[PDB]
Amino acid sequence: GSSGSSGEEQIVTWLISLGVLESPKKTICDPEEFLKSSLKNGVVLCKLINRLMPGSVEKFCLDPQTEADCINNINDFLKGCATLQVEIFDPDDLYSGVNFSKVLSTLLAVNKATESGPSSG
Repeated sequence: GSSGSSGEEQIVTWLISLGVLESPKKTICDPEEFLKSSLKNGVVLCKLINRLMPGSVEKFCLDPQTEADCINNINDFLKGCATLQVEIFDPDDLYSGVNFSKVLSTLLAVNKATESGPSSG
């Protein structure tokens, strides 16, 4: 079992390692839901890119109490993703939860682009 790095886990640990997501000591068996729900709000994504690149999000919602706030976050993040030129997704696929296969990927790429390759010089 557990043969092949799907991605969910990679993202769960990736975000945290950076310092945008919480680091729950407990293990998450079903990261698929924990993720979708985590990114749902959108504030988690806005902070992510912000760390990846200096000045990615002008201003996002830290504690969105209403929908209009949650959606605003997601969208923002996208504004920064356009810089990496990686697959994007709709604010409904994540907020509502219709298609996650795209949300997970969109992030997977960004993570690969960020990874520091050439160091010398």
